[PDB]
Amino acid sequence: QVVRIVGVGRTGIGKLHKSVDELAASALKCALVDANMKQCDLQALIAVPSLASPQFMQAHHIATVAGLFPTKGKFIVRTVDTGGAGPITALGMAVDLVRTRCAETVAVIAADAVLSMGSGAFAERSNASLRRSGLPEPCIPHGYDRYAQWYMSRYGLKREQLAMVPVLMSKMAERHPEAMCQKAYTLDEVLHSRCVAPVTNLLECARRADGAVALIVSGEAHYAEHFALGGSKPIIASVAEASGPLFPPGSSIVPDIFSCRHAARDAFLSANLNVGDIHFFGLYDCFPICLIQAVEAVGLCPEGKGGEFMETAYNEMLNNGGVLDPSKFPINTHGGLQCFGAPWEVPAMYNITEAIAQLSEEAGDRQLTPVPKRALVYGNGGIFSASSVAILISD
Amino acid sequence: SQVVRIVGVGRTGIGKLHKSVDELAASALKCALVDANMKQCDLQALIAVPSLASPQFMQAHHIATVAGLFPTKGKFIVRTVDTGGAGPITALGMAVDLVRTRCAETVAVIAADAVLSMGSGAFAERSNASLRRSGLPEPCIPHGYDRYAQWYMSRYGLKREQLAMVPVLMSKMAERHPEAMCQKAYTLDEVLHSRCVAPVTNLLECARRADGAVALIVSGEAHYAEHFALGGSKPIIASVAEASGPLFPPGSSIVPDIFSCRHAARDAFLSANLNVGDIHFFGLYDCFPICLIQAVEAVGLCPEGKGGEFMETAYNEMLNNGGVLDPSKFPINTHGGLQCFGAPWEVPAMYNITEAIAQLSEEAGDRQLTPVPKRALVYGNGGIFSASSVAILISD
Ligand SMILES: CC(=O)CC(=O)SCCNC(=O)CCNC(=O)[C@H](O)C(C)(C)COP(=O)(O)OP(=O)(O)OC[C@H]1O[C@@H](n2cnc3c(N)ncnc32)[C@H](O)[C@@H]1OP(=O)(O)O
Ligand SMILES: CC(=O)CC(=O)SCCNC(=O)CCNC(=O)[C@H](O)C(C)(C)COP(=O)(O)OP(=O)(O)OC[C@H]1O[C@@H](n2cnc3c(N)ncnc32)[C@H](O)[C@@H]1OP(=O)(O)O
Repeated sequence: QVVRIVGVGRTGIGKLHKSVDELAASALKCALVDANMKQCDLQALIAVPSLASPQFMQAHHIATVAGLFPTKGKFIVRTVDTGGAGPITALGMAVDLVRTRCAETVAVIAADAVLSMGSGAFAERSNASLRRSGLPEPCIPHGYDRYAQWYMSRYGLKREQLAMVPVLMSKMAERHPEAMCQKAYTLDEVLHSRCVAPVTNLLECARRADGAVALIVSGEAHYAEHFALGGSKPIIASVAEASGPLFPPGSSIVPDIFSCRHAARDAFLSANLNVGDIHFFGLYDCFPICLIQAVEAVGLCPEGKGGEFMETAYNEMLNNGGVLDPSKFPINTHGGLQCFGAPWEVPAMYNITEAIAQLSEEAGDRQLTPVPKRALVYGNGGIFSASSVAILISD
Repeated sequence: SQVVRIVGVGRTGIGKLHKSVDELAASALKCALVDANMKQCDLQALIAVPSLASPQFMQAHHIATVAGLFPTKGKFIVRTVDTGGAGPITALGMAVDLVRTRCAETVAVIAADAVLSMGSGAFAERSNASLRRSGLPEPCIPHGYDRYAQWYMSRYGLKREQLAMVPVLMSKMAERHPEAMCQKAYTLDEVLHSRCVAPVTNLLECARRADGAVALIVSGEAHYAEHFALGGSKPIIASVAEASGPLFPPGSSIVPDIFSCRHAARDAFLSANLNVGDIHFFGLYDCFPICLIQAVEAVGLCPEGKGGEFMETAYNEMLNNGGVLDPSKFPINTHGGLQCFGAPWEVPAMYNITEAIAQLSEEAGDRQLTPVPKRALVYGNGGIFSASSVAILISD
């Protein structure tokens, strides 16, 4: 059965001074208007946890405070935690609910407020997320830093190639007014920015933000009959997942730890497509090593060569009068976690929303020509611990 | 499309174990693998539920990492799901889905907690914080269920003593299970005389805090037969269904459509192509008496609003049978349930499953139903009637 994303809604991004409940409720209202639906048309809701306001049975808490109950007929609610892979994991769960006929329509919601919560509270709760890892604080950046160092030793990845990631992302961010990064970085600025971990500087770190996104998923026929273009409500062609350890081993690490390749392969197989058929990529980029690993995993370049992929794109940007042409780097045209923003487990949602914009020819000055017919989105959780990949097609 | 079975069960003891949640989870999983005649490397997925005693970001991943499941040779899918006490059965349905879509041929489902060892102060704090914005007085969860019980008394004429009969019946079952935390059956007077917790809920009517963990291994029948290989000891998961309701009750009393167990039960029966008369064992979530009263109505063991009378007739028959509760006349929670077996937060719907397996395989001992049940229904509930999960297990 053909399943589509039929509604998208979201809040702004940044320091919003709103509760997580308020942000979630706003995003969902927006998504329902976008889908030409009302609350009573929803048959399920899936959410992911919040760091700023952790709640027991988060999805149920959101649904209750947002006034979805009482309901006429069946309503299935669930919370899932696969870290930043969560929004795409949930998307796959939504497809499953529709295909098994447990729910004809499904809301998927992610919301957080990790900028408004304050630096002290964020540091405490984000570091506590990695107890027993043995990682120095801040733990998540140090975890990714250890994998980056392994890459440099194993594959010859260069320090400057890591720093090129936020440069490229910032060039994309410039063409998105909502992106938190306003002015593109130079390579020198990134390398001169405050050190956070041995090979990770401040400008290479995911940008704390508040924000929420809601998606509505429905069977194609069901939607056509009741609620009444292809690219603006894309088909979810496939979703696949894979996993790895929550944190790295004390002693350096093996290639089979990385799970994105497995997820990507299975998503391509399920969709009956190859990398050459995909013309937009929304790839999780919490740190440069994540994006470098991602481009390899999805088949944009050979294993161990992701750093060189960045350098060629950087060099071409420099030779093109400092302009990063989207057609030569069809990745994260919104700016990613680096430069658009990162509300904890939310931002894989922005890969989906940017893919939809590209597919529907509504991406503006970021728009790819010709219009992409197919897109791939990738969510990552933990420290390369969860991989979720989906392929979206217009028709 | 494809037949999926529970091929391995493992669990720890129950009570005050003074072990970490990680340690309990790892032990349960090792036990389940031995029970399935499998090794770690034969697992292709792991689903877990959160712990109150040791909350962890990406709980399932944390457990899998500390337990040494990585590095792995092939694909391995890990996820944590939260539907409260409905979680173990929710996860069971997700495991079936992973097998049928061919994402994973084998799936471990794990629940672990240590809410007795964590201490009363910490438990009260974290359990009450679980219901922020509810407006419920402390302890919040008991008061939430208490409000629904009071509504039942006003709406359907449920009597106070009929609530108190639930733990009496459960304690009679618990007596015949050596692992159950309750070892001496209660009298009705003892329950009614016990310390008040909420307006119509006393201490002996409350879910019994405990530590414990359970692990299940789920696999396609053919896959399992080829590589690792009775029907009742490794039962078919015939169907799983879910439904939901608000996390906490409205300020002003409440409507019948709030309750979701009936919907979940109906859909599970439809998926399995069975009726209530085909089921001869019921493992029904019973965190408080009102939960069990609602459950027996929802699954079709008695009419709506009459669950209290169902308890009273069983109680009266027990009294007229020399104080002996005959399992064949009350084929429900033969282990003692959350009331009298024990309740490690989101774990105890696992014990409905393990008791169903024991009954189906004729390994339930002095609790054993005769004739041997061929089919069982298990029910998990989360929040305050907020999540319903129902599964039907059959031997063949
Ligand atoms: C969840 C999953 O499963 C997977 C994942 O997403 S992994 C990624 C999760 N997210 C993170 O790890 C967050 C990374 N960031 C951090 O840990 C911290 O922000 C940090 C260690 C980098 C800095 O912490 P800090 O010392 O408290 O500085 P912080 O208060 O954050 O920011 C200070 C300033 O730098 C700026 N800044 C911070 N990060 C920036 C970035 N990436 N780019 C540009 N500017 C930045 C801010 O604008 C801020 O300005 P003001 O002082 O004027 O407000
Ligand atoms: C999570 C979901 O999604 C759905 C659900 O499961 S909802 C149910 C979740 N679980 C609960 O709500 C737990 C219910 N229990 C409680 O809230 C509390 O234990 C309580 C309010 C009943 C009592 O708290 P308290 O005043 O601190 O007493 P507590 O420390 O628990 O124990 C009191 C004593 O009586 C005994 N006792 C406690 N509960 C008992 C019970 N249900 N039956 C028999 N004996 C009990 C204990 O052995 C203890 O003995 P000592 O103090 O002499 O060692």
